[PDB]
This record gives sequence, C-alpha cells and structure tokens, in this order.
Amino acid sequence: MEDYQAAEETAFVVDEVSNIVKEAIESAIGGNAYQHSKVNQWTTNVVEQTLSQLTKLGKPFKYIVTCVIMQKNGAGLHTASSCFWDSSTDGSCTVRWENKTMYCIVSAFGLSI
Amino acid sequence: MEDYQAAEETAFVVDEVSNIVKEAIESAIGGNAYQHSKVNQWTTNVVEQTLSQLTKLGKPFKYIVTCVIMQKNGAGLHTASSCFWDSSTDGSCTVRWENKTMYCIVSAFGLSI
Repeated sequence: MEDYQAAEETAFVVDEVSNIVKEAIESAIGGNAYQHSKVNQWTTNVVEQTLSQLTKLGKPFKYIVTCVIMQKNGAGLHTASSCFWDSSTDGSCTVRWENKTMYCIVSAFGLSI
Repeated sequence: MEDYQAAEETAFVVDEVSNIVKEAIESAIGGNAYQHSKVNQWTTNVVEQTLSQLTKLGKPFKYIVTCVIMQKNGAGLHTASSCFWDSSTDGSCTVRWENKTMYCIVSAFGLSI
C-alpha cells in the first residue's frame, strides 16, 4: 500500500495538472474579449501560475508549460505534439480552452529529473 | 581539449536543433499552401522528422517537440515558453517559419536523463 502511495505521489497525474491549467486559464483570461495587446500578458500569466502550481505539488518533475492564445476567425486550429521519454515516470497533459472570442491551448509537460 | 569536445557532444546545441526543425518543416510542408484537413499530416510529418533527426543525434537528453500550424487570415499569433529545468545542461529552441499564407511554429525541448 505504501509503494502505491509513493508511486502516486511521484507520478505525473494528468487530472491534477489539467485542473491546474484550467484554473490558470480561468484566472489569467476569464471571460475577457480578445485583445492583441493582452495576448502577451495572458500567455505569460497562464504559464507562470501553471508553473507555480506544478512546483507547489512538490513532485520531482521538470515542468514545461506552453500557452497559445488565438482569436476565433474561422481558421482551423490543430496542435500536435509527439515526444520520446520514459513513459513509466514522465507524463503529458493537453488542455484546450475556448470561448465565443478566442481559442486557448496550454500544454504542460512533467519530466522526471 | 578532450573535456571541451565531450561537453560539446553532451551539450544541447541550439543551432543544429534549429537546422533540424527547418529541414523537417521544409521536407514536410515546403512550398505547399494551407489546407485544414492536411494540417494533421503536416504537423505529424514535421514532428516525426524532427524527432527522428534529434534521435539520430544520439545526445543523452529527453526531447519534446510540438508543431503548430496556422492560417494567415488576420489571426493573432504569439508563443511563449517559460519552464523549469536545470539550465546548465538542458535547453530549448523556438523556430518560426512562414510563407505567403501559412504559419508553422515548432518548439523543441531537451532535458537531461
């Protein structure tokens, strides 16, 4: 039982990181309309609090977070990412957020040290 | 002299990663225009060529490659990458590639095993 708890603590759980990214997106962006001047601030925020919440977990993971914000104008959006690592320890999480005005896709990567 | 050569071999060189990304995009996308249904194939080909060349490098790092493809129809573009690793041996490279009607942004991360 203790080994299972240790593995869970040391593993990159997708659900908690997804909740972290969702909360970061909600806090930084919210229901605000699209503004080209605010893309830098929103992306930098989302990244910063996503990293802060990932680090507050205490897991020995090198956290990589990327954020893309794009206005909705009928343009198709596709985000694909393939990587190679040790699938036993490292994990990834893809979260896509959208509203009436812009798209938002944030990817958080947790890699064991 | 030998130590410097070994360090260069075990260092994540940004220039060669950028060259690999450019070659992968050119061989996978090239002069072809944007097509919404074909974005999946272009992103997949770019990322797999990048990963294959990066593995053929043989450096002892774990790699993350994300390829993103856009339409040039007034959609705002901005990519920011702030993460948490050990900066002494791990690095990242962001390469922006564009043509008359198409955007393709690819980011590569390499982290020490």
